This record gives sequence, structure tokens and C-alpha cells, in this order.
Amino acid sequence: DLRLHLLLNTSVTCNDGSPAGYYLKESRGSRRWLLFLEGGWYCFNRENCDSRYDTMRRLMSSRDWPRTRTGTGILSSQPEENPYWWNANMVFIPYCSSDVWSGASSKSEKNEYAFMGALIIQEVVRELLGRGLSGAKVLLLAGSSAGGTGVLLNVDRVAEQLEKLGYPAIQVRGLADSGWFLDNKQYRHTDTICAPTEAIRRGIRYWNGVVPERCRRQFQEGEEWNCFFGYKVYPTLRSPVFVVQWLFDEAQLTVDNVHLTGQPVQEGLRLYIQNLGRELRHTLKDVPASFAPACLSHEIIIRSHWTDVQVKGTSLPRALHCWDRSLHDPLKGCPVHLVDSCPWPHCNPSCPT
Ligand SMILES: *[C@@H]1O[C@H](CO)[C@@H](O)[C@H](O)[C@H]1NC(C)=O
Ligand SMILES: Cn1c(=O)c2c(ncn2C)n(C)c1=O
Repeated sequence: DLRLHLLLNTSVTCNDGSPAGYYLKESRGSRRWLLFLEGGWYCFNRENCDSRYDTMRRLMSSRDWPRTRTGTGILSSQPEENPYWWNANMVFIPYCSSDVWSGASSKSEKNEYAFMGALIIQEVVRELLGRGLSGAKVLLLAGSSAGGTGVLLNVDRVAEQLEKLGYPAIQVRGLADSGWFLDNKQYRHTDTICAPTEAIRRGIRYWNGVVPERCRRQFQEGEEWNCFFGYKVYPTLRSPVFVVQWLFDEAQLTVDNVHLTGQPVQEGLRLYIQNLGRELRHTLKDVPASFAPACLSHEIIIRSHWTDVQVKGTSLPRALHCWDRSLHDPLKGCPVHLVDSCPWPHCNPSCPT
């Protein structure tokens, strides 16, 4: 079990002004720290944030959080479940800012909600430095879905923060799971139910959203939404980032207005889906540390059966171990770049059921 700690700095809040926090399981033996960013979409105006507050309140408030969470997949302390980092210090940072971890805005007389995702990550790192992180060799900032995008937006700021606090020895790395989206044409055009590009454009203004400096400098004022797209922000990052991305991500297909029912798929949708997989594969061509199976799924790294999926006979835990070896100073039978070439969901027999 990971134990809840609410942030001692109560100016750093969830959407409703309740304190943000983190779940921690310390490993006294280990100088490895895994900080996992939870996902769960976002909200980008008063009306859709109000709806989220009614039926997804745990993603907007700490008021109802449990005292403990069970570490699963990459957050498991059991080697059987987590061959990769079972002995690491484990941190789960709940997503309660609805801002893809980009926000730097307090609740005030002008703001119904606080969007403090970027500041929550900063505050968790600062408070952990007094709990053993000061002795770390490696800090892996990991995350799934909106948390995966959060890794891309925040990994270099965590590295900068530790450099400026006088910990240049701590190696900051990123693991972005199911956070690598395409600003592609929808299969069918569609209110909130608004394509990611426009929703993110509006979100940044609403959240006072912040993006990595080099990406911000490239795209400039009014175009920072570009930095929420992996293939655009990744090349601007200095920190090593491992990209885990299903070629047919369910969240990508949802925003593209693709709904597979069981009826025969006709030529138009077949070509659309094959084109999406090919586009995803293209964006990963020059990403040296990547795991991209040809599956229709969403998230993997905190799922208990994350060990089961393979690309070219290599599991994700093995790929991550090979990545660790690669960052000592290519390795025989220890690959780090694993992208499926087969063009249809579940052409990989190891895809989740
Ligand atoms: C508390 O958090 C706020 C907002 O991130 C920050 O400006 C302030 O410096 C923090 N104070 C302390 C004591 O950490
Ligand atoms: C750009 N983008 C998306 O496209 C997206 C998303 N979550 C789901 N989608 C589909 N997030 C967090 C995101 O930043």
C-alpha cells in the first residue's frame, strides 16, 4: 500500500481548493524514485468543469480520497508484478487539477476552480526532498493518458527545479504512457463532446496553462496548444523520455469520432484506422526509447497484467530495463525501440483482451 500525504503547502490545491497530495511507499534500500501522474481527461470551461465536479469529484477534490492506494503494475513492490522497478520508492500523484498537469492558477474571486497541475508536481518534488528524494540517483516521472501528456509537459521543469535546488546528481527521466496524441482530421465531424486542438486552446487560457520553455519559444503566444502534442513537444525536451503508445489508442479514436461496434468495417473506416496507425508509427520513427503495440487499448503501466504485452518478443518491463542499461553510458538482445509494423488492431497476438 502507498500512504496518502496531503501537501503541507495548502496554497497548492485540487480544483475545489482542497489540498492536493501524493501517495508514498518508501524503499529504504533504493535511490530510485518513481513519481506517477494519474490521468482522466480534463475540463476547459465552467459548464464542463461543473459537470465533472458532479460525477468525477475525486478528479477535482481530495475531500473523499482514501488514506491508502494499492501499488499496481509499475507501482507494485512485487518482482512478479513489476520486473522493472519493484524495489523503487513509489509515488502516486492523484490528478485533481483537470488541466493535463499544465495549470498555474489559484481559486479566487475571479476563478471558480484552481488549475494547479504544474505547481502540484513542483510541490510534491519539494516535499519529497525531505523524505529521501534528496538521496536519489534517478527520478522517473511516469504517467498514463492525461498523466502521460503531463510527463511531456513537466519532465524538463522537474529537472530544472532539482538543478536550481542544488541536486544536479539526480537524473530526471520521463515515462509517457498513452499521452502521445495526433492533431489529425476526425473520421466524422462533431458543444463539449470539441476536438483536442480547440479544447486545449481554450483550456490553456482557462487554466493559465504552462508548457515547456523551448516548445513555448518555438510556437509562441496563442499557439502553446501545440506543446500538448507529443510529436511536437518531444523534440524540444532535454530529459530522456520513454514513450509507451498503443498505435490505436481508444482516447485518440474517441476524439476522432471512431466507434467500432462489431459490424463489418467498410473501406472508408478501414483506410482511416490503417492511416492512423501509420501516422502514429511515423511520429515514433526517431523516438529511440518507445513501445508501440498494434492494439486498440488505453493505458498500460499501472495495470497488473502490464507484463503480458510484447512487441517483437520483448515485454514493456524488459524494454524499460534495456532503457535503464542504455542510460548507463545498442545492446545485444535488449532493445529500447519497439514499434509494431502490422497495420490493424490486435495484429499483435499479445494485445490486452
Ligand atoms: C506554496 O505554494 C505556492 C504556489 O505554488 C508558492 O508560491 C509558495 O512559494 C509556496 N510556499 C511554500 C512555503 O512552500
Ligand atoms: C492533446 N490531448 C489529447 O488529444 C487527448 C488528451 N486526452 C485525450 N486526448 C484524446 N490529452 C490529455 C491531450 O493533451
